Amino acid sequence: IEEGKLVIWINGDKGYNGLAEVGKKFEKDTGIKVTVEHPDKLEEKFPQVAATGDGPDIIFWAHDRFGGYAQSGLLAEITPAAAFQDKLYPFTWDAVRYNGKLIAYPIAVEALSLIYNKDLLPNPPKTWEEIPALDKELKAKGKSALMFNLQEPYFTWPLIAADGGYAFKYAAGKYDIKDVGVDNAGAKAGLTFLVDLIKNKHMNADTDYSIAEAAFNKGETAMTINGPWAWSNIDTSAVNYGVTVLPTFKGQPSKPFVGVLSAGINAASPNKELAKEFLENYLLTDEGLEAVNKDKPLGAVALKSYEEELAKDPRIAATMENAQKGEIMPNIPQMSAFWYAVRTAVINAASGRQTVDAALAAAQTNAARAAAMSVALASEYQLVQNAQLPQRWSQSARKSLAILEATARKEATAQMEAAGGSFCGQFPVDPAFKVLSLEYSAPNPDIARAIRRVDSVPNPPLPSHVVAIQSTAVDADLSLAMGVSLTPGRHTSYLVDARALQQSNSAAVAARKADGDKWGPACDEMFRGCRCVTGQEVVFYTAVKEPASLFKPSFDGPAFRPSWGELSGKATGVVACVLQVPIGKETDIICAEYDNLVSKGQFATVDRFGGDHTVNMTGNALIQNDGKAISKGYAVAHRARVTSNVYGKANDVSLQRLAETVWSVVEKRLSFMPAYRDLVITEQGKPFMLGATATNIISLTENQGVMLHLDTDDGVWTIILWFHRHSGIIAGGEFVLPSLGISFQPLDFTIVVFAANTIVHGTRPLQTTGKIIRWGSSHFLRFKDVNALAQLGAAYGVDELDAKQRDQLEEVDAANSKDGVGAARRVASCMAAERKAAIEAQKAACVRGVVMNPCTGRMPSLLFWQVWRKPP
DNA sequence: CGCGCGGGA
DNA sequence: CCCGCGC
Ligand SMILES: [Fe+2]
Repeated sequence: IEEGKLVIWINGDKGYNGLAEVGKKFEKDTGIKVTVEHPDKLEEKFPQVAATGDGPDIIFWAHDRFGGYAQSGLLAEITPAAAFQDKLYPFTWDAVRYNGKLIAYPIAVEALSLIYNKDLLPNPPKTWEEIPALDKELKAKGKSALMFNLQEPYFTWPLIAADGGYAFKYAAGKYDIKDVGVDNAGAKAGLTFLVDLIKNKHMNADTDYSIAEAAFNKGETAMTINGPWAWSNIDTSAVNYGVTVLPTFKGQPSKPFVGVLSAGINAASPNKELAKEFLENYLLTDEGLEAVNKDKPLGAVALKSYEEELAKDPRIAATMENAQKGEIMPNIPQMSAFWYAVRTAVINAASGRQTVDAALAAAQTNAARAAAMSVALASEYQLVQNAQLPQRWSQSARKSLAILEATARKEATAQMEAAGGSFCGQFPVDPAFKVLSLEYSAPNPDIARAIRRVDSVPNPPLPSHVVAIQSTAVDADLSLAMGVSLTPGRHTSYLVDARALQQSNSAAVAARKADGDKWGPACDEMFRGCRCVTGQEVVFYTAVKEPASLFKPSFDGPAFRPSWGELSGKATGVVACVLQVPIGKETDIICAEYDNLVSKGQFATVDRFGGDHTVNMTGNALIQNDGKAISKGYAVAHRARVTSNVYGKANDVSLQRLAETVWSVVEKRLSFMPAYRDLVITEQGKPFMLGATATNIISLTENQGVMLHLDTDDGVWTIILWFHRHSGIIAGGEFVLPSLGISFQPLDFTIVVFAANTIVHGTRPLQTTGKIIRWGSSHFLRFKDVNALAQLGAAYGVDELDAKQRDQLEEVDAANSKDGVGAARRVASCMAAERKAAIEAQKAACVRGVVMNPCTGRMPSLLFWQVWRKPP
């Protein structure tokens, strides 16, 4: 975020061009440019980007999300003067309070109202109880009294709450998540009246949003229930309509939920006081809200002076009236427990699957249980973020290891002189040069061997934020504290400043976007500054300074005393390691499994990043797109377990060996890897990993470049390997880590292990001469699949998934033989809906395959941070 | 292999 | 919209 500027995020369905005019008027008076953007998935994108000290200066969203944001410290406490607070309705300030602190400015107010057809019904009923009689007369005329969305509890809640239902009890400025108000007498009476309407055929259990909107907008029903977002569509229709206060129930007002569109200030913003004056003196004025409202209407508004103007529209007045009779939507993440439980209960009470009593009793206990587990998971997550490696570090152990490392450096130097140079396999290694292209030979049917540097340039120097560690003492410090044990005397360790690492990450993404999501001239310019480490074994540690960010070390953790004073007040984590695997039995096994899975047709071909490149995938996916998928694997894997006439599990044995052999090679150098696996894979997720690894998906590419990118929904560390087939020369195709300032050509069997959702990376396009093929493959954790599979396991039994898969393949085929392609798709669609409903139930019970950040919905940015402190 | 159909969202 | 699937 740039100081001296203001960037605003607001959803695309709002008047952003009108807001831009307020910023343009702001830029005139003070010289501060205001940029309004409307990113997609704004509710998801803001907590992900704000948690890293980045993102907008101001966020516009429904107030209910902002308590979640405040729990994570993403929002600044706003400080309106008492005079300014008087300009806005009191209840709107209540909607933007967390922990007794104001955390946002209210802007607009929305709630459900009663919408009625003036020709069908000149005087709409003041009470719910009149509606059955009124419906009887309208039925005689070929109409109905009322249709509205019964599928979503947002729409049915006003009736359920009228006589006493509530979500979470509010007291002393806090929501008590132990106190859910779904099971009291008022809620029961509300839901009962609703189902009595259905039972007496006044309403249909099937009516959803689309059916009710189409019915009201065509003149078929006299009333609906909807919010101000629905008025535009009625305004194109022929219906003469009004908007009024919801009916009462037992003489009590219906209590719709109230959503307050609010502007909050990013905690990481350097422009807090500028954002405050823009919001107070420019937006929250009559002129300000007008400019927005003219673009797209705000509805009702929190600013009293402008709301008195808007309320001349009876639809606005009704909106604010129902809002003031309503229930401010609770601003805590545990509302998700509430929504799922009440949605289920209303659907079951309406269909007859449960009585009202049974439906609400289960919703009460299930929402409270789910809300509780949500808290337990959120506190458990802080423990995994702050967890420490088994302690092997000590001053005594540091020194012993330094001496061993120092001995090995002399051995390596001796056999370097004896041999005439440095080699990785048969490839001559010279750090003075950058390997722009290189030759491979294939003398026998084993893997092709890197033999000769062809094109080169002088090797660029390390960027300023990356420094090679010279000291065996420092090397031993980091090796013991970080769980890294590279080839003694034949590796280089680097320290990378965390702040500069983050900036360089941003510069790299900027370049890729400026190039048109491709390796173009901006990416090439970065590449020309990358230092080649081809043939080397290296590890990069990032050092985070103690806040006197992308990375979240716990500076309350145990501290070691570094040999190097410059580590003091810093925490280190492992962001990347490059290994060179000597060819032998393990590379034989790995290469053979890739060949077996290719020959047997077990790779699913897919395209990534649009059409950036082609990737083949295998492993324990769950492609929910495939309606009949109900077990681990791509569709080819599901089929092979049934159609094989030899051994149904053969490919699962092949995949486990493939994952475990790669894992084993890596674990020998990187002892933190099994600790990471043990820390983040749940008991419920373990059966859906490939063997005893943190890998569930394996990719495979063939002579493919990949644009620079961050992965997002993968694990904390990713493994990538390469191996070659046939002879030839490869130009380009480097793996590039531009935020670390390095790149390399893969040789006989190079592996990189790195933090793929945190370190930008990609692969340059290549040109080949001869038959040479460079095979690349990622082993990674794609946590969506393991979560959905862990959820399916809890619903049906882990071992029952193969039987379900078998049956579902069998009856999709039967439909295709009997009634053709269209019937088969109908059966698969029914299977998907059954599957979906099973997954949601288990997801609602907090069944999980991996531990995840509740705020970001992603895995931690790093693990196993070690704090260093050198007191004098 | 291309393009439709599809789920989740 | 997208490191699927099938005619
Ligand atoms: Fe990647």
